[PDB]
Formats: sequence, structure tokens, C-alpha cells
Amino acid sequence: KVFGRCELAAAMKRHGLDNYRGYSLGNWVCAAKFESNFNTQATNRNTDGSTDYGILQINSRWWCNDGRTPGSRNLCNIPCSALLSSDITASVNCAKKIVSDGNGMNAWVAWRNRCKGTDVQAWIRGCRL
Ligand SMILES: [Ag+]
Ligand code: NA
Ligand code: NA
Ligand code: NA
Ligand code: NA
Ligand code: NA
Repeated sequence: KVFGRCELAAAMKRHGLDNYRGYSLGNWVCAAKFESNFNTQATNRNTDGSTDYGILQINSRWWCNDGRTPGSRNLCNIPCSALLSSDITASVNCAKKIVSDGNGMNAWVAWRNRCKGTDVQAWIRGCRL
């Protein structure tokens, strides 16, 4: 599923991401935009052989099992394919664990390079929320 901007903002809000560990909703929408272009089906291979999955590009190196990332962890206790559903529940719940692990949203490369320190409120402009 490719979400609209305000559609994703609403889904993220209902799932408890607005101000989760102090990160406003706009941060999460911005991160999803630049990680997956709002596409739940997005997958991308990393140089180490792990893969990033879904709307928030969650990586198999630490967070999920994709059956092809040897010597990795599965800290969200999920198959990576779960992160590809049209419904974002699994991605959100796993993201909450990631953002809580010590590094905050810096875990998301796209967030650190494209959202951090910008006017992220713009990402929810005009959205009925
Ligand atoms: Ag949902
Ligand atoms: Na893909
Ligand atoms: Na992989
Ligand atoms: Na994801
Ligand atoms: Na893994
Ligand atoms: Na940018």
C-alpha cells in the first residue's frame, strides 16, 4: 500500500507515535517519506547483507528474521515479511522498541539526514488529525 501523507499521519497517530519518546508526529511522517516513500512494500538490501523492510525500513541485522541475514538478531520477534503488510501495526510496534533502545530516531539514517532539525510540522500541514 502507498499511503497518502495525511492518511499515514492519522494511522501513526492512532497507533501512538505522536510524541512517542518526545518525537512529534511530523518526525515519524518525515522518516517514512524518506525511508520508503510511504510504501509499505519497500525493501532495500544493505551492504552487510541485511535488508530493510517496510514503511520505516526496519533492518534484519537487529530487528526481524528474514531467513537470510546470518548472525543477526530478531529483537522485535517477527518475520521481516510482517513489516510489509498494508497495515502498519507491526512496523509501529517494532519502531517503538527501536526508538527506545538508546539512539532515538538516529537509528533511521533518512531521519537523521533529512528530518532532524527541520520544520517537521510541515509534514502534517492540513491534515485532519
Ligand atoms: Ag494500523
Ligand atoms: Na520492495
Ligand atoms: Na537480508
Ligand atoms: Na517498517
Ligand atoms: Na535478523
Ligand atoms: Na531532504
